[PDB]
Amino acid sequence: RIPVVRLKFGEVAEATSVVVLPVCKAEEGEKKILEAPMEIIAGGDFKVVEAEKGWKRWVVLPSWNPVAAIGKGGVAVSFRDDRKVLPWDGKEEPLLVVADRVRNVVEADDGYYLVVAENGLKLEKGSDLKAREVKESLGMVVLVVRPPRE
Amino acid sequence: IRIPVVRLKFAEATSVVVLPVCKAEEGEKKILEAPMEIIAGGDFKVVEAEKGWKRWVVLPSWNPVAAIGKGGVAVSFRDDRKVLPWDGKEEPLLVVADRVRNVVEADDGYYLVVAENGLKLEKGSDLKAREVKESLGMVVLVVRPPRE
Repeated sequence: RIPVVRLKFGEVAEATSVVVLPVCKAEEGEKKILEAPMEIIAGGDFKVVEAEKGWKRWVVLPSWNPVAAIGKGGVAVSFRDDRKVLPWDGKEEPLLVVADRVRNVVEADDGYYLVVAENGLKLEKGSDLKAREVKESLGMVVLVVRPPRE
Repeated sequence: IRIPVVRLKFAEATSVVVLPVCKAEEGEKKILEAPMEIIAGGDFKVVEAEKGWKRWVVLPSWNPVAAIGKGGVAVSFRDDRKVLPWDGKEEPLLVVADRVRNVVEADDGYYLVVAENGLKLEKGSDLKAREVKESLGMVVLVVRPPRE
């Protein structure tokens, strides 16, 4: 299905290179997802990150292959629980979903997309969305991030 | 005569510190409006601020950087001559300031101060002689760029 990575306890501190992404909560809905800064350019000798819009919450992640590949339009969405979100098995834990809202249009049959559910926010397979005559989503899920544990 | 100066590289301690950023040329106006309560929480070290902010930097958890907590801010400089009281090397700088410790009280410490034209770092004792009671914040650490 989709690539999923568990962040190691203290992996961010030991990393050589890092990406920074705006954060959204599950409860706060679709509105804050769209309002989040789209153009996140990092430059200079200090790798200073400047966004177009002001933002409140942020996440620091190591430069994973598919994550750094996004550039413009990257975002991370928080979840309290992994059950009502993941299509397959969960483990009853908080979750971060990295999305590329630049390619929000459904085209990949095997890829997964962030969509507004009749209740909150869920993850859908492209083929299932195509069945419902749904073309535009909130963005394609690039990576699912799982928390450090013992 | 010298404040803690560190060259940036990518381990130092155990974690990481995120600081809101101000460009020096963009003025003191931005430095003061920058968010004060920059708290990282949850399983993922997700940073949440009081005010929304456009510029941010990631630094390793250096001893004097991690000690700040609230009021921490990083200040960009294109050059180091106009700012440092002693020797420069003609290069950009990040000046990490503790805006909580803004009151001039340490004689040997350096404080971030408004000049007529730009920003300066001034020695506490020199400020005290001028009867300058407040500054923009105490200079905690100076970050230099990575050496190629």
